[PDB]
Amino acid sequence: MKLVIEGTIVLKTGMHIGGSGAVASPVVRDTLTRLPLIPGSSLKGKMRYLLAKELNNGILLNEPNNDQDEILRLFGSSEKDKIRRARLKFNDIKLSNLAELETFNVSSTEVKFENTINRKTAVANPRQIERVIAGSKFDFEIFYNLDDIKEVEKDFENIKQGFDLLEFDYLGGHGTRGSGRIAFENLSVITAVGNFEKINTLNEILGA
Amino acid sequence: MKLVIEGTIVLKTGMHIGGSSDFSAIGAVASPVVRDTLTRLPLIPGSSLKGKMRYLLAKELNNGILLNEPNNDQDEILRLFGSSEKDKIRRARLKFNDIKLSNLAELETFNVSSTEVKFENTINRKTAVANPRQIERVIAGSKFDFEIFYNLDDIKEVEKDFENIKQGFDLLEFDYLGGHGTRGSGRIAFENLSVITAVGNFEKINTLNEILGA
Amino acid sequence: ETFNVSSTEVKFENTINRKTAVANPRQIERVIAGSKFDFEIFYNLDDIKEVEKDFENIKQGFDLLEFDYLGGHGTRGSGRIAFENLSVITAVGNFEKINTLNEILGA
Amino acid sequence: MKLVIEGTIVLKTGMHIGGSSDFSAIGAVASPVVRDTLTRLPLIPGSSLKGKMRYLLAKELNNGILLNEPNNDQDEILRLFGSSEKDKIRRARLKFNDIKLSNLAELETFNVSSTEVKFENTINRKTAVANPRQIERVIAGSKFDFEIFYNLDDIKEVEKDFENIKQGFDLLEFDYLGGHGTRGSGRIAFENLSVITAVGNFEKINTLNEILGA
RNA sequence: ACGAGAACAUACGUUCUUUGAACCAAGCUUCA
Repeated sequence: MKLVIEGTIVLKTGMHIGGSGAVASPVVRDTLTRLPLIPGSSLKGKMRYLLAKELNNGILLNEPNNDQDEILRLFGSSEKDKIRRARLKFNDIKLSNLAELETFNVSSTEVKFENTINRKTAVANPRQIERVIAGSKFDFEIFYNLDDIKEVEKDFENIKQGFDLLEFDYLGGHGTRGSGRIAFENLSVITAVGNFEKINTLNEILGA
Repeated sequence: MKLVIEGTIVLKTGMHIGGSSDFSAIGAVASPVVRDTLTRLPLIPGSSLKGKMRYLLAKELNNGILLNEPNNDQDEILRLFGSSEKDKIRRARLKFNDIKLSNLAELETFNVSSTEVKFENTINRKTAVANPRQIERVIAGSKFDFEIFYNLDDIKEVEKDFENIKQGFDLLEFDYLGGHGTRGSGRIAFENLSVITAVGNFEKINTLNEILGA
Repeated sequence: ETFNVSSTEVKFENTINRKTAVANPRQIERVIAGSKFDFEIFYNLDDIKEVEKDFENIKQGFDLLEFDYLGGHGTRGSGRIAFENLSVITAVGNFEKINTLNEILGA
Repeated sequence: MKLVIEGTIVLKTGMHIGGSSDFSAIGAVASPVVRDTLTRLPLIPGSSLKGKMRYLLAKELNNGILLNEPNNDQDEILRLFGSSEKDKIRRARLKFNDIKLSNLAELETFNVSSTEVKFENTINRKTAVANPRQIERVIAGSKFDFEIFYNLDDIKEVEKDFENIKQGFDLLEFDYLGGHGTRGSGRIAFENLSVITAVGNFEKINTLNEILGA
């Protein structure tokens, strides 16, 4: 049995994922439709970092293969014997609200100008940062496959923990300097094929 | 008498199947996708699609787990994908073909290449430095027109076999096809799923084409 | 050789164990797609009352093979062929109805 | 878990910050203020607040002048605002956010525009002809809420960390925040410096709320 | 009236499992 967890990532401040024309530091985008994109690798990595740091005694210093059983069963592993298949399955997230952004007569991304005033020179050496704008939304869905009936409650508690841990941190790029602040909303879980018995408890421990 | 199931595998996110470290001096890009050797198109092998469908179907007929050898699968899985035992050896009713990229003209219409490169980190929690890694992927929205040959040898099993085939396609709808799929890539979807007959019309083809096109 | 490509390739396949989630690769030489093989098959005509049914069976074998593979790991991708330019010419002995075989095989 | 620093920065002098020379329409405004792009209202960047904040702490700890790059500042600043060494990178703990305007309605009650333009004349050499020019500031008295996030990674350092955050804010009321501030712009003042946490009430909130309420 | 007739080197097998493009950086300097 498999479950799908669907929500929205709304950008409270600007965001800037990725890099590598005649301009400095572009964002990583969709390659066909040129939409700004959250890579699912970046969302999975930041969620894994925050959830592994909170599901621990404070801080997190070891390799991702050496995490707790909840983290390793939620995000996968690669060992010579203790290899596990991940239960979460993240996806690349394209920009959903181009209609909402295009209503306000603003581009989906914009260029941020900022200096580095050297102290002994007091001269600007300016640089351009492309940022997808604030108020942008990103509809995601993560596929959760159910293997243990007695562990789906703890797995979903950890998933909600990772969500509201990411609500108090940023998502990629120059984050401490203004960028990256996100927030999660419209969080729900649905079943892929054939209804789970305990779906209401998951919608109420994930809808809070 | 033999049936053909034709459809399209559309890439919802990027898809990274395959790779040979090519001898040509390509430069400072690593980890390419498997390509067609003559027409220079990225390719979905039939072996990869067959293996992922077989794993998801053998996993789905479950209650318990899936941990066995492929030859000790469920008998419906052995009659769909074949088995090679010493005595209980069954011919595979399915024949997969290598799928190459179809809508190259439409990717050229939007003036963009057929495969792209995604830059990807791994920050080590000791040192907090990033080591960038180039992973060549196929652009999402690319379409891969496949055809699988179904040879029918028992009328009393074909409806259950196509029920299981549609279930395997549905299990691929909520999983990924090849490569770094847990990190975003690999997500596919099946479109235009239809069945046609090779030669000589099957009489009850409508129930197969309506439980495959559901 | 116009495309600066070899006559043959190599194809990589893994095998994911379901118990232990680990892949062991293997390699297969394949002759690449877009390769063409000009063939000629010789038929000797013992009896004219059976030649049309024989050629009907030969074309049946050819398109039956066109919906199957030709050797090797054909269930897992490879092997798919397509016969083209199928034509019949008589070698020795003038055969009075040769165009009917040329159309039952060339259809 | 984490504890945030809610607050409100207000302007006692018309503040100038940011800039662009756009292709579409310059208009009768030279060097405009940086503004938020969707909500179209002005914005203190978190980058600007971090840069001026760090420059003032650099004026505070090693006093007077420094003539030094900001990757080799004092070690508390390397822990707080972040640093990138050769391979042994010492990470940040202090995350700023793009500060945008909150009190739109109480300026709309008095029919006052959110931003301010002034006609800054310039008298040249003894020929003595005015050289008029227009700069765009934001009106003094406008309020700006901020929510600085603070990861707790040392229990026995958050005392000194919040005391030097208050020392930096205390050094920032006696300074401008960016722009043409040297000739009468940019002067700020802090108010309503309330601290709340994400969950719980651990790593005691009372001492930090008192040392930011001082 | 060919050391020859008959005979698919064929069957089962995911190039797959790990990982944030991060960190360092007042659009500022002289303008009645």
